[PDB]
Amino acid sequence: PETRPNHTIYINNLNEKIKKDELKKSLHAIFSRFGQILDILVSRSLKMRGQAFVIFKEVSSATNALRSMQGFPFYDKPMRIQYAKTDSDIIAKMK
RNA sequence: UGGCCGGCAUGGUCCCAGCCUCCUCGCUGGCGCCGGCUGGGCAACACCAUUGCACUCCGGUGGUGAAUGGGAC
Repeated sequence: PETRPNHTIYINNLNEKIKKDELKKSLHAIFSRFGQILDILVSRSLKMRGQAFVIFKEVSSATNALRSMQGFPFYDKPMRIQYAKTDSDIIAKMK
């Protein structure tokens, strides 16, 4: 069951051998052109590794970034993108 | 040596270079042989497992079971 459009895009299948700080940076490097990015959450834990939440200011940006970067080779692996199941707190604190 | 002990072997103190290492990366650390016990930590590094939807940091195991020569007194 697919997901509905969201301010945040959920990315996975990311190279797990990359340190958190570097990954967030590199991610911003290739995603900031789709629109303002409020934040990028990355965790290296057993349950959260290989994934990331890029939180865009405007849903259109998440949408664009989703369609444009699906399958993009990143750190030797094809990035897999989706909309986040629910809203990130940073977003709730507003809309 | 991370912390502790035994056996053996071994002239000494320096100086240059090279190499070594999870546990004060370096010139007022170390770089003979052998055996036993044992602490911490995944921070880095490695290996294993993981395709996982968060907004609470948080899987496991491994390494020292290491590294040579030369020069002056």
